[PDB]
Amino acid sequence: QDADKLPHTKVTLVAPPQVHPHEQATKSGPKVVEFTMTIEEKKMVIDDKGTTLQAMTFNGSMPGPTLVVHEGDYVQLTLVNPATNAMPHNVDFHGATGALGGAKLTNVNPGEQATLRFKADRSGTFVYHCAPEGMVPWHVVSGMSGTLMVLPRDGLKDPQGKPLHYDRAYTIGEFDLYIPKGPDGKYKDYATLAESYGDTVQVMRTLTPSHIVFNGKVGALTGANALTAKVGETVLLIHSQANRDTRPHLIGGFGDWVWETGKFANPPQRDLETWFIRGGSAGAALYTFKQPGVYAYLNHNLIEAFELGAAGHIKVEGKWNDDLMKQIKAPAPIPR
Amino acid sequence: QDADKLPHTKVTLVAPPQVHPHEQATKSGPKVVEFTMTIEEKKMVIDDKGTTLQAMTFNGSMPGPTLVVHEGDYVQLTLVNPATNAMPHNVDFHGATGALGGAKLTNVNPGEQATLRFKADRSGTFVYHCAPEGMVPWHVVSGMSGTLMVLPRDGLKDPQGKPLHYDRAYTIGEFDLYIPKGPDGKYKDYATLAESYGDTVQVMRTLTPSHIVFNGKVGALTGANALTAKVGETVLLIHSQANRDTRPHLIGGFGDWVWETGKFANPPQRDLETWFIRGGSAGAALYTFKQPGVYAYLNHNLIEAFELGAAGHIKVEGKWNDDLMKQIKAPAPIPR
Amino acid sequence: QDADKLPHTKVTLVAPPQVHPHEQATKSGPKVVEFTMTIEEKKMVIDDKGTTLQAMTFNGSMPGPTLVVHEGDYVQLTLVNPATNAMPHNVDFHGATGALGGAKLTNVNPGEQATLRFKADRSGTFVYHCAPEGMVPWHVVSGMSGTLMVLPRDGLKDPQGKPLHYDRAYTIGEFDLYIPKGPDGKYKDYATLAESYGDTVQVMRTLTPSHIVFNGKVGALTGANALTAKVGETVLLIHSQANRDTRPHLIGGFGDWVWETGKFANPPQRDLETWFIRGGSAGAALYTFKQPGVYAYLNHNLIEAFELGAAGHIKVEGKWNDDLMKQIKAPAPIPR
Ligand SMILES: [Cu+2]
Ligand SMILES: [Cu+2]
Ligand SMILES: [Cu+2]
Ligand SMILES: [Zn+2]
Ligand SMILES: [Zn+2]
Ligand SMILES: [Zn+2]
Ligand SMILES: [Zn+2]
Ligand SMILES: [Zn+2]
Ligand SMILES: [Zn+2]
Repeated sequence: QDADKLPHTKVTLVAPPQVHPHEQATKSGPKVVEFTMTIEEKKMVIDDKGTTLQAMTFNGSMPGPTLVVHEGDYVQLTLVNPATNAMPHNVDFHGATGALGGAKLTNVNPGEQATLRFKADRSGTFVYHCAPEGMVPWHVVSGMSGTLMVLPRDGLKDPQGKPLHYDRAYTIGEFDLYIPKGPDGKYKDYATLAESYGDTVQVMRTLTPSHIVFNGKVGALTGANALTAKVGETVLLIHSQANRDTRPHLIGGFGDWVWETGKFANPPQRDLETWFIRGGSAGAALYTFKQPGVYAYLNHNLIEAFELGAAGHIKVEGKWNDDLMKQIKAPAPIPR
Repeated sequence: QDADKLPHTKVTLVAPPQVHPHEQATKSGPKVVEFTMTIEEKKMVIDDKGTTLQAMTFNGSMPGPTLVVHEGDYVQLTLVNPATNAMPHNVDFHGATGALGGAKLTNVNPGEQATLRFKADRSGTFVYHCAPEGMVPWHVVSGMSGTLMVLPRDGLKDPQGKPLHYDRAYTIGEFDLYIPKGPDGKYKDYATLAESYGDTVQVMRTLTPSHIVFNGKVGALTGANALTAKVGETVLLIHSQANRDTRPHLIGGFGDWVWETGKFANPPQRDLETWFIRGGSAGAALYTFKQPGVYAYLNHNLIEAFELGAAGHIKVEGKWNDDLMKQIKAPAPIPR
Repeated sequence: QDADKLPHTKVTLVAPPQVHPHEQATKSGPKVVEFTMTIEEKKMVIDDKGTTLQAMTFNGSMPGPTLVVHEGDYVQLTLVNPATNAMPHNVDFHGATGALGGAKLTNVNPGEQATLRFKADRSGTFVYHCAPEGMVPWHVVSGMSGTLMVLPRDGLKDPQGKPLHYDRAYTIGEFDLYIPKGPDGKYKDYATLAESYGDTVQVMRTLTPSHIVFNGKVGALTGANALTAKVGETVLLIHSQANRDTRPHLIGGFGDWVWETGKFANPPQRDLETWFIRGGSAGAALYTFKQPGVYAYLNHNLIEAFELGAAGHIKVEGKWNDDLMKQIKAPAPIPR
């Protein structure tokens, strides 16, 4: 059970909100699963008013890509920090044991890379995030976090041990953003990442985000970019929040089976209307669509969702079921 | 199991904090349970300093009345929006499947009504709330939410399946209010509901409520309006919070059995000191009183409870039990 | 099962973060366990910038000491309020039944003491806190809270009933502080406790702490005062938050078994990355160290931890395990 001698497999990561191809239940034995991520600092437009964020990302996206392995596997990540970045970075896996989650072994300055291996000995969805000494919160709130999903080798199970399956998985990273405003009441636009620092820490200390977004920007998961599913399909919704609590809800849907603390050896709860993702964690919910149409998937602090940005859509195809819901009488004049 | 052919029964709703008469375990088979609610926009005094809220309610109260059905029943609601209101409304049931919880099928302008039917296929306490396109949070924080309680046909059960009963049920809706202040530091008083809109959204975006109240106003559940019980009686406390998290606590009491996520097919937790209601959900706790006196039932963010309003009282009659608690020595001079 | 006739034992309390010596599983039958606490109002330096807090404490510390008993025992506390204090105090045990948790029977003015006895009939970690009529939140946020740990007579158990043991226990009280600032942007320093009142309530109503600290001050559990353990040792981390939610996380570690709502008759959850302590409660986590080094134990709202103070360290001795984590390649130039 010595990793140096086990089979190694390289996985190509995909951008959120998709999740790379993977097995749920597997007959494979433990492997060393190798991944690579390249840090990209970049200015991003995060709303439809032209507001920018001096952002920091793993692999160019918020959140970074989800890495999927099985319980008993070893994660082996090569973390690259190009010379075109200005700051030092690292990675802290909440699914790993020791050395500040791997942060102490992955400190990389612009122009450097490092490779970390850790045993993924516990099943569940876990946050990973950057955590450079002296500026931990700034790197995390600027976009550096994603999820490691460690599946049970047997796939997911209900409280009685019955198999649970998903047909499609989506990953939603929710980001509380702290964009500074100048004395004119407009959001500041910085020329460099380092310029935004001091102002940003002052907004952070208020504990009041200027924006709260799914996947890098207001409305990121809407329009052409809406999530999709079909009636009859079971979706796994992974939701990570590395800094602040959130409370996911599917409008017109449910959390059929939910691991809100995100740890698959614990029995899931069923029939949830709204679940809770503790800041610093990732959780997962399964839902099997039974009705077609456009659903909203959102943080059910409704101010945070509708005013600040924490809401996406899921467009679902299929047949309407009047036994589950029916309009008996459409809107019409009150009988007088 | 076609609702069109099932027996229909009409239920008369009662104002919070009571809950309409209903059975727990029932021998009845599935029914279509019909309810009616009329929306009332009205200015309300919400504190004892004369502060007003341009409020929006279902049936004239905050929260709206609790509707009680059994798992497998169909809820059939007629939603009326009189011409004396100024805004359009709808209803989103978190206990319903599809069409944005029914909101898409219940859009009613002043002078209109509509009737929605949905299968209540999951047990638990669920929030219902208004959700008109473009102004979802304003309608919810202005007072439009209540609970749908779907009881298991067999009544409530503990983790081992033993029957649990309540003698009386109370419904507590907790509302985070965002009342604007003018430049003189006083809460603004508006002539119309529409006048309060813009100022209200600015306060909402700060995420800091001006007041947090149970059942429409500071001290609503105190004095003549305190909840009541007797030693030996088991109470079911339903607590809904449609927009913001809260953490209920009974001072001098416990959550004997609690479903904090509010979904009765999951095993309850026992002996809770304080439980947690996620914004966008309703939860339920059972407690059997063992001591008489005046208890406080509150949000245990104590600033939110004592400074902002989120606290009520329960006056309990009966005999004091010195085996559970006794004053050994009353306050007296320190022995010198 | 009449307490007046049972054996009485006096326990000497110890300062946080230690916990007085006690048994886990015990063959003892029910006892009356007697404790004494003396209230101390005192000005404390709470950060490294010279900021002071007009603090209020049980036994001179924040949090007050943890009291440990077994399920079925009676807690008998003598609460002393010296004449050198300026305010009246009391104590509300969340582990007690009736009389506002004992607050109604322990109102003591400066120069008085009182003795309360209550049956500790439920297992779990429970908050105790001061709660004087009319100024409940001020006394709690100024430092008056600690934990009562009621262990099952059989010791802690996992979800299947297997015994769980800890080798060492630590108690962490997390305090959201509301220090006023004057017009010059500097934290105010008061000559007396009563002087700080009005300004403090205004900061409290904003719901934004100026500081959030573990055990009375930024960095209290760091340096010479860091918690300690060894590889192979199982630690019990008790975390109390009497006013505000928090989300504990061990960097590079886990919550192997966690009772986040803190009530030991409920099955714990395993493998948690981050858990949640509801304001007004205490929870407990067990972790068996598997790697040596310096860990951080923190509130995983990272702004609250790193900017506001809610973070401590645990220094762990022992052997590094390259099978759990290994640096495959140290930071070095990117291959060109
Ligand atoms: Cu970074
Ligand atoms: Cu409305
Ligand atoms: Cu006090
Ligand atoms: Zn399927
Ligand atoms: Zn972390
Ligand atoms: Zn009864
Ligand atoms: Zn909703
Ligand atoms: Zn041990
Ligand atoms: Zn309390």
